[PDB]
Amino acid sequence: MLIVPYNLPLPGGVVPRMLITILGTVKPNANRIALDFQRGNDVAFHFNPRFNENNRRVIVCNTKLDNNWGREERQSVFPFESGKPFKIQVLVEPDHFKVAVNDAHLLQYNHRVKKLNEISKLGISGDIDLTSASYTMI
Repeated sequence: MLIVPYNLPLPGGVVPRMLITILGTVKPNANRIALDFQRGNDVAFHFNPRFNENNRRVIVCNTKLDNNWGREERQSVFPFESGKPFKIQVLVEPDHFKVAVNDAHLLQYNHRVKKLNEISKLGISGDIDLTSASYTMI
């Protein structure tokens, strides 16, 4: 269905009540997935499942400003599985991005980049077969 890396334009940026839905399948022996919500060259929200970081599975979230990564945010819960279909839902809330995988809440990421309506691209990359990527307002 879609070629990765995939660019989803976010016209006029993001805003509370915007829900982004990504459907795909993790490839066999995947190493990484990444969602990059971009404000120009900056990455407002990087969401990065790592399947083998020192033989552990962890999701790393961060922000990139002026080509410099900030302080990462990690939590322990890893709902992805190599070879299996997934759904990622990213709901923009007034103070954070809220992420659910396979209909279960995963994490929140507080807004570091304040100019939400300039976060105008979502890049989708890594070791997936990407089926679809879209948004709606709830």
